Amino acid sequence: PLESQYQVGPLLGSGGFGSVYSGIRVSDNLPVAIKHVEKDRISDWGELPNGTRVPMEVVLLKKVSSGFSGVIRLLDWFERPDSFVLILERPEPVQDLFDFITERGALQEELARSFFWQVLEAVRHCHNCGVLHRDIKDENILIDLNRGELKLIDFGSGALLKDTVYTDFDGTRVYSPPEWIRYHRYHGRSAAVWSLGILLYDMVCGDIPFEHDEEIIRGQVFFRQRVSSECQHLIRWCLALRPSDRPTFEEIQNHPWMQDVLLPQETAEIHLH
Ligand SMILES: Cc1n[nH]c2ccc(-c3cncc(OC[C@@H](N)Cc4c[nH]c5ccccc45)c3)cc12
Repeated sequence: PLESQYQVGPLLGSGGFGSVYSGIRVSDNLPVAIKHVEKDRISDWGELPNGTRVPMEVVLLKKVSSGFSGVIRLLDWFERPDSFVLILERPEPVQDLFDFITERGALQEELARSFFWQVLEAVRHCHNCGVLHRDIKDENILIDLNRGELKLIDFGSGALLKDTVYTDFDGTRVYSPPEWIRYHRYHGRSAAVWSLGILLYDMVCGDIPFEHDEEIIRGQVFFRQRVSSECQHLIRWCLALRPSDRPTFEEIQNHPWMQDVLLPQETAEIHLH
């Protein structure tokens, strides 16, 4: 009985991911998000440890959902005749990174450093749990405005982490690496790093660097806003045309621009409150 266990609120959004409603856990008034996904619209199917056919996101969220708060938590899930229903964490107040950047324009590098660091930690946590997100972008990052903490959402395009090639991609085109565009194949970590490069650019420039496939393939980064030489270098490094020329997570976090990051709470008090 999910209809009586959660008090359904307003529809927050809908699209290829399905339909996401605002919710309240009747048990303790905990703010939740209720996600509906039709079985026909499900591309990747997964298997629970107890052996049960289920949406891949459920499998992935289970592997990542622990104490760490850089990833959104799967609280529960139900199966309906023609759909699955996911119950998720909901911060409040909240705003995603896309709306935040849209509203504020390009971010100050101190703020972008904090946000980007937190994303890196979240992505690093996912890969540790054997999970690849495959659609890292502002729109899939929630900001806990009160705590200054960022959270990864939407693992519906994700996959089990592996060391061999991926030949399928269902993330956003303009966030996809040139090797996907050219060869329809990529590797997990190097492709994630590319999208992280796209993400960082968007934070400090207020917009995406590449619009068309030809721009992605060319890999020429033009900066439309004032950005420090350190940050430009890190961005151009993440956006190296050859995957093996891109930095590891460790190299990104050891980068000179990545130093002296603010704490999430400091971030909130300075940039959010
Ligand atoms: C608002 C919220 N709180 N917790 C969660 C968890 C998961 C989602 C979520 C799940 N699946 C897909 C999602 O899509 C995010 C974007 N790709 C699309 C989007 C843009 N604006 C909204 C508003 C509400 C839902 C989705 C989107 C998010 C949202 C929330």
